[PDB]
Amino acid sequence: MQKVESIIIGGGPCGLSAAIEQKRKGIDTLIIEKGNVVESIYNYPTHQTFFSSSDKLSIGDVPFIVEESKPRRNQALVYYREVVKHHQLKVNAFEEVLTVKKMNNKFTITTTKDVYECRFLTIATGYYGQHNTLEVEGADLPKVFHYFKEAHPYFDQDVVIIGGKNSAIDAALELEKAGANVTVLYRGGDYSPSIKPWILPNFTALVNHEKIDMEFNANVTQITEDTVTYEVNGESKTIHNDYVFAMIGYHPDYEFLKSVGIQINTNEFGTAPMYNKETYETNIENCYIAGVIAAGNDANTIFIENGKFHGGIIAQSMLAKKQ
Amino acid sequence: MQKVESIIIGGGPCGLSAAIEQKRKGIDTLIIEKGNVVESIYNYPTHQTFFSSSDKLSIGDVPFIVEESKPRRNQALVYYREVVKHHQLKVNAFEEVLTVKKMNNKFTITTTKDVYECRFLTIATGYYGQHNTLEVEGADLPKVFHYFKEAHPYFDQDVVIIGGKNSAIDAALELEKAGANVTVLYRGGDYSPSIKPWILPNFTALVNHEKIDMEFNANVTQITEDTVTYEVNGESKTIHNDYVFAMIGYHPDYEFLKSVGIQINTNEFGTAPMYNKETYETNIENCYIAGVIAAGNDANTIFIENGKFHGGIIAQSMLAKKQ
Amino acid sequence: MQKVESIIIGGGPCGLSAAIEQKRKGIDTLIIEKGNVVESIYNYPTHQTFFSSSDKLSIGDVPFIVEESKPRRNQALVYYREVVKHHQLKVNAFEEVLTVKKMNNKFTITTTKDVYECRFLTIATGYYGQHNTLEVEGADLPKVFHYFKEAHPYFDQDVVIIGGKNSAIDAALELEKAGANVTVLYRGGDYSPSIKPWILPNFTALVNHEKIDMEFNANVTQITEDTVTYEVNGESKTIHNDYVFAMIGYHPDYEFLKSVGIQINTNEFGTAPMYNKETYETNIENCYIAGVIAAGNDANTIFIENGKFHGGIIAQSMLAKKQ
Amino acid sequence: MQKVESIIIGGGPCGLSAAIEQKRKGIDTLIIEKGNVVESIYNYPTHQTFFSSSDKLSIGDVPFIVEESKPRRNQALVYYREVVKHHQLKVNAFEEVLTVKKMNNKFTITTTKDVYECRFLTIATGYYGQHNTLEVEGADLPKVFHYFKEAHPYFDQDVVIIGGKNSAIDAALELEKAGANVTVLYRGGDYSPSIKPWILPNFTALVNHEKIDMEFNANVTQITEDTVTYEVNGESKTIHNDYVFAMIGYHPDYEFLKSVGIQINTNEFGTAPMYNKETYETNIENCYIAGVIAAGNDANTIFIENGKFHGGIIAQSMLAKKQ
Ligand SMILES: Cc1cc2nc3c(=O)[nH]c(=O)nc-3n(C[C@H](O)[C@H](O)[C@H](O)COP(=O)(O)OP(=O)(O)OC[C@H]3O[C@@H](n4cnc5c(N)ncnc54)[C@H](O)[C@@H]3O)c2cc1C
Ligand SMILES: Cc1cc2nc3c(=O)[nH]c(=O)nc-3n(C[C@H](O)[C@H](O)[C@H](O)COP(=O)(O)OP(=O)(O)OC[C@H]3O[C@@H](n4cnc5c(N)ncnc54)[C@H](O)[C@@H]3O)c2cc1C
Ligand SMILES: Cc1cc2nc3c(=O)[nH]c(=O)nc-3n(C[C@H](O)[C@H](O)[C@H](O)COP(=O)(O)OP(=O)(O)OC[C@H]3O[C@@H](n4cnc5c(N)ncnc54)[C@H](O)[C@@H]3O)c2cc1C
Ligand SMILES: Cc1cc2nc3c(=O)[nH]c(=O)nc-3n(C[C@H](O)[C@H](O)[C@H](O)COP(=O)(O)OP(=O)(O)OC[C@H]3O[C@@H](n4cnc5c(N)ncnc54)[C@H](O)[C@@H]3O)c2cc1C
Ligand SMILES: NC(=O)c1ccc[n+]([C@@H]2O[C@H](COP(=O)([O-])OP(=O)(O)OC[C@H]3O[C@@H](n4cnc5c(N)ncnc54)[C@H](OP(=O)(O)O)[C@@H]3O)[C@@H](O)[C@H]2O)c1
Ligand SMILES: NC(=O)c1ccc[n+]([C@@H]2O[C@H](COP(=O)([O-])OP(=O)(O)OC[C@H]3O[C@@H](n4cnc5c(N)ncnc54)[C@H](OP(=O)(O)O)[C@@H]3O)[C@@H](O)[C@H]2O)c1
Repeated sequence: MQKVESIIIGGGPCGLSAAIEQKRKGIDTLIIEKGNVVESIYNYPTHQTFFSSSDKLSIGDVPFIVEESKPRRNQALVYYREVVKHHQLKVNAFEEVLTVKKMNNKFTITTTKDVYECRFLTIATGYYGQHNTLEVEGADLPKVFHYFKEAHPYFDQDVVIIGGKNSAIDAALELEKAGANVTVLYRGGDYSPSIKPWILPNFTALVNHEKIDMEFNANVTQITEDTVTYEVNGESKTIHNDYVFAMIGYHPDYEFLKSVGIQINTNEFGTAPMYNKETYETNIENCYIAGVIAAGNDANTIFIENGKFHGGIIAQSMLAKKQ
Repeated sequence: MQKVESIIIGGGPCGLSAAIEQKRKGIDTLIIEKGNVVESIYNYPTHQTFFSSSDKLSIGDVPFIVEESKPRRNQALVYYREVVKHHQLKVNAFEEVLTVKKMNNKFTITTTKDVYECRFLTIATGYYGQHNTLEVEGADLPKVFHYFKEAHPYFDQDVVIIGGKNSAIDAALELEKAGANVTVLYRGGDYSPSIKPWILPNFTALVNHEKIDMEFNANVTQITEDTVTYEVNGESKTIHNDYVFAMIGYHPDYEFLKSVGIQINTNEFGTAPMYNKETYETNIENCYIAGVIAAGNDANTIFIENGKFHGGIIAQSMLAKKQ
Repeated sequence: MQKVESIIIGGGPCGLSAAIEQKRKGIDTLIIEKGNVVESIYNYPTHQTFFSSSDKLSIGDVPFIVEESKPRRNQALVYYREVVKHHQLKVNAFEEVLTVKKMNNKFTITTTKDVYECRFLTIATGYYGQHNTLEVEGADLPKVFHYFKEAHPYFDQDVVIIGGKNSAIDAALELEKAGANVTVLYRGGDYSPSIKPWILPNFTALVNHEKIDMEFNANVTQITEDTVTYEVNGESKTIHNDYVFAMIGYHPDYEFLKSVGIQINTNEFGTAPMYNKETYETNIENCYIAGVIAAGNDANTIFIENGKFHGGIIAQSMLAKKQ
Repeated sequence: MQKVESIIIGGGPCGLSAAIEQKRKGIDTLIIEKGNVVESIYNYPTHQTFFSSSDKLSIGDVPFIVEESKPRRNQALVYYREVVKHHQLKVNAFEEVLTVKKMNNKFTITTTKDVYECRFLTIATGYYGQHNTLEVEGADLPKVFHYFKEAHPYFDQDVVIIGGKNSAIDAALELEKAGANVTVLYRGGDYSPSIKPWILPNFTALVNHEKIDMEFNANVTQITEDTVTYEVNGESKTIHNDYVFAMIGYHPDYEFLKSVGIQINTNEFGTAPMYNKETYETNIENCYIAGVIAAGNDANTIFIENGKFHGGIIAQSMLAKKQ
């Protein structure tokens, strides 16, 4: 098979950051990535603009420099590739990790392509592969999406967005610009505080001009092939509808985490894996986590700017157990 | 059922132009589009730049104005949508025509959503949905694509491009920029003349700096999941290969075209459908074609710049038959 | 000399707008523009982003279409030229009007290039060309600018911005992004309400992170070659300083407006010329005004969006007067 | 009155490269830049696109990374500012060096702000600040420019471009897209080979579609207030003309080079300073040159790509001379 000192699952920004810092401390690493590096950013909507300036998205002392104040999706793609190039990272792409088992102070990794054995393990699988379940009648119709890519094809289509965070407001602005008839249905009373303060004004101006319908305290009750039905303050309303974007968030793959022996916890920030806040070691010895996997659900506690510092934390602890 | 004077199958640029021009002659028309309007352009590679200046893509008295010299893919999308808004065109999107039958002096159109009855029929389906077949061992593996979209995921992958015209050279530049190891295998003796003269220098410079492998007189003989084997002057070579981009062109849906009763016609121009060069009417009375479909095989006869003129021709002939 | 029915001083969007609508009524016009068309937009800062969507900046039967939400400076430049091209407008560029006198029912216009005589006259000279006078010691130093263009050359220079409106806040973000040490000195107590609600948060963040110095209740008292001295509620502070941006607003050339015989007003809200409100005719018979020059009495501002509608009103009144 | 070990005159890319390389070897450096860093690039036409990929513009191990194939002008500005920050280079901006004289183990440098005294001097003044003399009647009219910035204000004006290299060809394209009536007058027989091969096809298409006038073997004889008169193989022609773009090249400031005591000496290829090819030291001990100024006699061209390597070679010779 293959024997590597350390393996990292996930080549997102926090996984990449983990490999660099371990390499800086002389630990030979291998990143195993289900897609290619930073698939998450690759799957952003085409025109997405980050909300961090780009120095705050940079990892391992390769500067992320762009003329705009905030960088776009494709600039991050070009940046993180250069990071891999510059740090000479060993990346196994298009190889999904399917099973991890610990065996006599060693890990046994089974992927869709090979079998590996390693001493240190780092799970940076993030949360984007598992979208929250909608739970209304019709939530499985193919007209329902949990991801937004481009708005052009929904030109002159009656579209509904369920949810109220940055994904919801981003998609509605883009869909309105492309000629969809957009209805946002949000179950809260007022705009979520996590919508970034320099975006909400562009969205709110359009709802005031009767160009987008914004409904608060709205819960969707039924989705058919050509209608959506929602209730507001008890009152049920039914509107014609061609497509539904369920922008209701994501969550980590807990099945995968449990099957390696990692515990769920429920504490200050919700259901999170068990880990040593000071070193990021989990209950399974020599198994670390990095990235938004450490936060759990609340997609506003850990992003790239804080998550990229895990790797350095992991490196100190991994180097320490080298007596 | 549904009764319309005129139906146009295809909401690409040529379909749209045909609708405008018929409407200008007092003909009530309906576009039935399997996707949404200008799906073709919607399915271009993401960062694609047109080779036409943008005055030459403009249709139906809506000026296409951009600050760049040649427009990018997303600008055309914004533009063609506005064309539909301005000209109040009826487009039934996400509705594939499945069957056309002639009965008395009326056509009966069966789609995935309804049945229509019309006097005049205009097939503007273009050729991008039907790719030329590779015809080598391994062409059905999932590592073989006939459409290029974005290059990032092929970062650090060993990629082979089959073909020689603008699709191959566009995709090679984009894949090289994204850090792939690109090998172009072209069955010709020299660069195809139809590659645009302001792109080619960017390709050859990278070729001359040994950044892309370019092979002439090369025919691919086998594709396995991790190799490609091709012949050059009889000599066989086998190189490791992760993905294959078969940029060998596209062709009209001749099955659908025959199933309505239209004759295929062996010309010394490239075997195309039967049509009156002066009116674009087929062998079936009141059934016209417009767009690149009238070119047949070669794709250097009809593009948007001239193909957008069929509409004006067809409208005259339909008006001659009156109503 | 030269004899034209109607003359328009000013080829900004509102001057151009007046010409199109008068021409639509079969009235011959000539635009005399001190620069070339839309010089004002041309003298915007290089990277300036309009605050309107681009349909609200469109004039005269030419759609303003862009893929972004709000268009950039050069997109409007490209656009307003096509408006002139499409409407075949006579424009005499690089010709400043210096002198207007009434004799009979006829005007005699004296420019730096010719002498003109016309029946209808429209003064659409806007306000961007005459900056408010600073009125501090040192305001004549060459280090004092009343216009912002690009920020690069102020890299690692100590810069002061006088003012607190959109010009001041835009210029500060640009200068900070380019590495200047920026101090904004504003004579008010809080952020001006006219700062766009989607821009302010980016500025506010930089102030809170000590990347820009923001001083309220700040009045500048002296500018020397290498210091700036200001008072904050009376206490004097003096800082090292390399350049000064007095973004303290603009005003129409009222000198020119009186020198033809038009009364100003100065009343409560502001200070504007006399005009009929229903025709936009001034106290001088057959003398109209258009554009932001008409702002001042009314408790509203005039941007391109509402100001461009003057032209239509003007055309009717000129159409009533026949001739 | 101020004392530094080494001084570099010129803060363009090759000067900056010199400072980094000297700093890597422990030499105290100071850049004196008449403008701010990379003023030459700052004075490019607003929309200039480099012809180098951006890897080749990188200096001192700060990677220049951009999503597009060739970088634009403002990206080069953003990058070179980040190099100065990243290495912490001392740059005294807006301080023109007027005089250098040799005295003892020291140079005495006179600028418009101070006097310096140093051991090592590196003159990296480039050529973009000194335009070749036009030397025809009218070359001093204000309608004659030796620098191109933006094309919009020349909308619908009669423009003449003198020259035949990329500056002329770039300017013609930018001036044609903005609606000028462009006549390029070149004293040569055919297109200059130095025009980049992916740009020439865009100009040629415009010449062939009679939208730009291109005249070969044309020499300009007179510039009047509103005409230009040129001879083509002796035949005289006179055309109406509003502005003149003398894109006839540039040259290093050779007086300044002589006034320090460095010998210039012309050949084939041109005139260059006298210097050792292995150390880049001039005839004056401890006075080096860097950048395109070293071009002239070598029959080789010096761009940012090759010119940026002087600094390292110069650092060796300076370090060899020890302390
Ligand atoms: C539209 C949008 C905009 C955003 N903007 C910002 C922003 O401006 N700033 C910011 O800080 N954050 C932003 N984020 C959040 C950002 O995406 C995350 O914070 C970041 O990706 C978390 O890092 P990670 O490496 O943990 O996640 P990921 O990038 O998701 O890393 C997980 C990676 O591991 C791979 N993987 C998963 N399971 C397996 C498996 N079993 N085997 C192998 N590989 C596997 C995945 O394919 C993926 O590439 C944004 C998110 C979205 C959706
Ligand atoms: C990468 C790339 C770059 C190009 N650049 C240029 C360029 O710069 N200039 C230029 O002139 N051309 C360019 N082209 C070619 C351009 O796409 C064609 O000229 C043009 O798209 C043909 O227009 P059309 O409407 O005739 O066919 P299409 O554009 O393909 O439109 C046909 C439409 O019919 C729909 N359809 C098909 N079958 C059915 C059915 N049964 N029922 C309903 N709808 C159906 C399809 O979904 C499609 O939307 C480019 C092509 C590619 C691939
Ligand atoms: C940085 C900035 C951003 C802005 N953004 C927006 C925005 O997003 N949306 C918006 O609606 N507005 C915006 N504005 C305001 C906009 O510039 C004005 O509303 C607009 O210019 C009004 O046009 P106008 O035709 O009245 O006059 P102007 O545009 O000022 O044009 C007057 C013209 O007449 C010429 N002229 C003046 N005097 C004479 C004379 N004596 N003889 C001959 N010619 C003369 C001038 O040179 C000029 O070309 C912005 C302004 C600035 C400074
Ligand atoms: C339109 C255009 C496009 C170009 N595109 C490219 C391209 O794609 N790739 C490429 O490699 N090159 C390109 N060039 C050329 C490129 O600008 C030069 O290679 C580059 O400027 C060389 O830099 P340098 O280090 O010699 O110093 P320069 O860039 O020439 O400048 C030296 C500096 O010295 C300063 N200085 C001058 N006199 C004094 C003084 N007395 N005291 C103090 N400071 C002084 C100047 O202000 C200037 O900042 C282009 C040039 C132009 C005009
Ligand atoms: N720089 C950065 O850190 C950065 C940048 C960009 C984006 N982001 C993150 O990306 C997020 C985008 O939103 P998201 O896609 O992740 O959504 P999310 O955070 O999961 O929340 C989606 C919204 O939908 C509602 N919702 C959830 N489940 C629902 C159900 N079953 N039925 C009906 N409504 C439901 C929620 O209401 P409640 O409000 O009641 O929970 C919530 O407001 C932002 O919120 C931000 O956290 C971060
Ligand atoms: N510049 C651009 O942005 C751009 C990009 C892509 C496409 N386009 C336009 O879009 C259209 C289609 O693009 P395209 O370039 O993919 O199609 P194409 O122009 O037909 O290109 C096909 C290429 O593959 C080779 N080939 C054809 N059939 C083959 C087979 N059966 N087996 C192996 N090799 C084969 C051809 O060789 P021969 O040369 O010997 O025929 C040719 O080089 C054209 O109008 C094109 O101009 C423009």
